[PDB]
Amino acid sequence: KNVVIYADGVYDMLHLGHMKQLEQAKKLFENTTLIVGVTSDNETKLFKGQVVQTLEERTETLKHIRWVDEIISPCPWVVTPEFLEKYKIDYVAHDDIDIYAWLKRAGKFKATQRTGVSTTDLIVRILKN
Amino acid sequence: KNVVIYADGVYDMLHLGHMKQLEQAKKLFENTTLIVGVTSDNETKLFKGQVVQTLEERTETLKHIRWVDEIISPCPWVVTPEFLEKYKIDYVAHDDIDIYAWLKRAGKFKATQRTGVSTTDLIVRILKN
Repeated sequence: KNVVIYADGVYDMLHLGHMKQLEQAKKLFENTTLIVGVTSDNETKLFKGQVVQTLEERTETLKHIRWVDEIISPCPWVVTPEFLEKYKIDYVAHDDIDIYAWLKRAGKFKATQRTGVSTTDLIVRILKN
Repeated sequence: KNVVIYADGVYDMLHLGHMKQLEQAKKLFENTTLIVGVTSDNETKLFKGQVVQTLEERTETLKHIRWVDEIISPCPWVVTPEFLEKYKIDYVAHDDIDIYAWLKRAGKFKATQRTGVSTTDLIVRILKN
């Protein structure tokens, strides 16, 4: 009954938003292995705006999160069919704002939601000085 | 063989520093229950400089840390003998920079160390703009 779930992301400056999202992935089913994939710095910088924390900083932080069973660091930018087989992943867990069409067609896409909980927020609170 | 360990702190703006410190507490012995205690906002504000995150924000964040088995929120400011009995705590795990004398006399003080990993640090990295 153990189901493998895979959640990839930049995971820069992990805040409660990410943690809630990982808890959710982890609890999609009764028995799970949550695998998390962490984008390389190169790919993030070149496809995403930037990256504050290095791969090793973002990965070490995820190590400490209760919902994380396994880390793939760095992970590929785009999940592929072959990547699913290689790692016996049953579902991909990610938010949905269509890159995930083929996953939804397969029944292997579980959506996860964001939640005002970011470091950026916290500073606003501080600089009320 | 299950040993109860207790680590209290403000735990404002949990960063890798705190997480490493909790991992350490958790792995003092082979079988542990790490209990973490989180100071009230009132007491922190009145004894410590301030507090950025409310009790509930600091506690919810600790919920997500793998090394945390149990939370006492809010915890008392000063650990007492009676508090140890009440909760069957075997050791208090805290850094040591003597408020902990009587604990060391009892053999119930396990020291834990800090590690350049704080949110404050991260912003410095960002505002290199």
